[PDB]
Amino acid sequence: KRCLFVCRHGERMDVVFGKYWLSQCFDAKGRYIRTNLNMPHSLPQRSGGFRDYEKDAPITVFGCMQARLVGEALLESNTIIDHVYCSPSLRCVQTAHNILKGLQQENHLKIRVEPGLFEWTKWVAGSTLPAWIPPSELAAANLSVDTTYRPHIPISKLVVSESYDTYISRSFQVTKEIISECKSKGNNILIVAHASSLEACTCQLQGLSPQNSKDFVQMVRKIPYLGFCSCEELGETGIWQLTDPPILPLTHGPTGG
Amino acid sequence: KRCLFVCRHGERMDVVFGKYWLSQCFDAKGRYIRTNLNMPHSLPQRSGGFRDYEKDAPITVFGCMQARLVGEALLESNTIIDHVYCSPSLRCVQTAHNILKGLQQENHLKIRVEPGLFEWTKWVAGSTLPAWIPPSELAAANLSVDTTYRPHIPISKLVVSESYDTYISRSFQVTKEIISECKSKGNNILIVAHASSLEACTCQLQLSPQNSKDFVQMVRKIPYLGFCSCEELGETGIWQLTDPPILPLTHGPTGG
Ligand SMILES: O=C(N[C@@H](Cc1cc(=O)[nH]c2ccccc12)C(=O)O)c1ccc(Cl)cc1
Repeated sequence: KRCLFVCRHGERMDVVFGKYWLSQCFDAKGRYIRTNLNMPHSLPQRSGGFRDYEKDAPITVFGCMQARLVGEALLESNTIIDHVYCSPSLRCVQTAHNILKGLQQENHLKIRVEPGLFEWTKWVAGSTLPAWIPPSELAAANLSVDTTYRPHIPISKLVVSESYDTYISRSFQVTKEIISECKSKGNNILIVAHASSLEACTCQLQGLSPQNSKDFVQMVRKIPYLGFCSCEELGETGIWQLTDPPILPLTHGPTGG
Repeated sequence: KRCLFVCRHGERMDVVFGKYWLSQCFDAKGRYIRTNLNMPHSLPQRSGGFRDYEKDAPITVFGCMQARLVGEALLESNTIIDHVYCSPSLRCVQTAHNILKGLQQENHLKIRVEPGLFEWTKWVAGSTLPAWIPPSELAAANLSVDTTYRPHIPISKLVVSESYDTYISRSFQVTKEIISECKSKGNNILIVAHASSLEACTCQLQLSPQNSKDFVQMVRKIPYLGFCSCEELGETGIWQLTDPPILPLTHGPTGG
C-alpha cells in the first residue's frame, strides 16, 4: 500500500476557555489551579514560565481523549504506523503522544518534531513566533519525542507573517522530504499538525495546483479536531491520491447550556 | 451537613447523530454497525428489538467520559456517595453506572431506578411512554442496578403528556421520599436524572416553583452532567443550594 495520514490536533484550551484562559487557571504567584474537569490535572513546566502558553496552548482533557480514541481505532483496524511527525505546537505534540498511547506504541515510536509542519505563520499574533518547547524538554515531560531527528525546516528558517504562497510552498517541500526519508524505513507515515496541514501537505502531492487563499481558508475551517485524511502512492508514479481513511470519523457535540 | 446531589445525564446518541440515528447504525436485518468512533463498540440487545432505542436513546462514548470524570472528581474531593438514585431512561442509568466507575464503586453500590425521577412527560412523542429496560434486564447488562429497590412512583402510575403542576409535585414528593428513607443509612445522596430534574427536585425543598415559561428557559441552559448541591439546614428540614463539592465540566464540539 504505502500511505501518508495527516490529522488535526485535539481540542484547544485557548478555544474552550477563550483567549484569556490563563486568567482562569493561574493565580497571582503563577500556581496552576484548574477550575474545570476539562482542564488537565497538571501542566508541564516551561523554560519561560506559564506565559509561554499564551501563544502555544495545550490540548484539553477531551482533546487527549479524542487523540487516544483515534490511536485505539488505528490499532483495532490493524493499521500499522511506522513513522510519526508533528508540528512544534504543544497541542500537536500532545495529540501525537496521546495517539501513540491509544496505539500502545509510546515506548517504540519516537515523534519527529518538524517546524516545517507548523501552520500558516500569518495566524501567529504580534511579530514573534511561539516559544515552542524544544524536543529535549518535550522528552523530559514523558512525551515520546525523538531528540535525534534533524528537521528539514528549522525554527530559525520560518518567516513571521509569511505569504499564503510561502506557507503552501514549504508545506509541499517538507512533505516530499518527509516521504523521501521514510521510503526505506517503513510503509505508513502519520503527520499530526493543524487544520491547514491536511490540505497544504496533500494538495500538490496529487500533481494538482493549490487552491487560491480564500477557497483554502474555507476548506481548512470545515476540518474538525482529530480530522483524519489519507493519501496512497499510485504505483511508483510519485503522485499520491486521497482515499477512504482506515478508521471511522469522530463527531461529538458541546457540553451545552 | 447531609447533601443531595442532582445531575443531568451524559451526551445523547440521538442529539449528535440526529432523529434518524437508528438509520445510521442499524442495517436491514437489525445488525448494529457503528459509523463513528463516538458510537459505542456495541449496544445491549433490547427486549422488544432495536426499534425500542428510537424513544430511549443511549449516551455516546464521550457521554460515558463526562460521567467517568464527574465520578473521578467526586472520589478526589473525598466525597463518599452513600445512596444513588436515577431515572429509568437508558441514558440516565448509563450515566449513573459510569459515575460509579468514576467513583471506583461499581461493585460496592447498586443504582436505585426510580420512574418518579423521569423528566416532564409533555416532552414524549406519540401517545405512549418509552419501553424502559427493567432493573432486572439492566443488571443483566452489567449496569450496577439494585433489583431489590421498591420504586416510590412506579411506571404504571405515570400519566402520558402530564401537566407542569403534576411534574413539579411528583418530583417534589419523590425527593422527600428519597430523603426520608436515607436519613439513617448514610449522609450524601446522588440523583442522576435530566435537565428538568435539577430545578423540579430542589425548587420547593428550599421557594415557590417558577412558571412553565420561566422553567423551560432555565432547563435548556443546563449542560450534560450539569451538577447542583443541596444541604439540610441543620435538622430544620429546609435545604439550600451550595457551591458543589466538584468543579464544572465544559468542552466544545468536534467542529467543522
Ligand atoms: O481557531 C484557531 N486557529 C485555527 C487556524 C486559524 C487561526 C487564525 O488566526 N485565523 C484563522 C482564520 C481562518 C481559518 C483558520 C484560522 C486552527 O486551530 O486550525 C484559534 C487561534 C487562536 C486562538 Cl486563541 C484560538 C483558536
